[PDB]
Amino acid sequence: TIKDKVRAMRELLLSDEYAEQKRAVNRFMLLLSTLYSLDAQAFAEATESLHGRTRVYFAADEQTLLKNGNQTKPKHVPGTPYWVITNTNTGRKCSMIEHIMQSMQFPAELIEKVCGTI
DNA sequence: CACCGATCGACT
DNA sequence: AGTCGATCGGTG
Repeated sequence: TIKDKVRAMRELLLSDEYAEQKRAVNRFMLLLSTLYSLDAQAFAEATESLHGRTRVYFAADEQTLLKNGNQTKPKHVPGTPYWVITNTNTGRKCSMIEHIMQSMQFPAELIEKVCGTI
């Protein structure tokens, strides 16, 4: 099932829906949603350790996010009990995906390929 | 210094 | 109007 999680992400990068995403934030959201469905638990853990200095990065409610940082442009993550801040440059959306994908035990080359498409 | 925040400009 | 997200000022 790690071989399967890898296959899935690889398929996603090839999928039409992924291609359909117009901007980085759009790909970012679809990356998160896909990651979850693969392993809700691991995504839960990987997420606890993911936060900023003064901003929470992930929470189960728009409220918590809007409450710790100034403007974070929170956005619910489709098919998920989570919310994530969106007011971040591309390099930081990559850091986030990297953190999460390392925690979920994905190979490095895949992570590198994923981030390169954000 | 390397990392983070969030303003405010670019593009629609 | 609204969204995105690079740039640059903060900070530890």
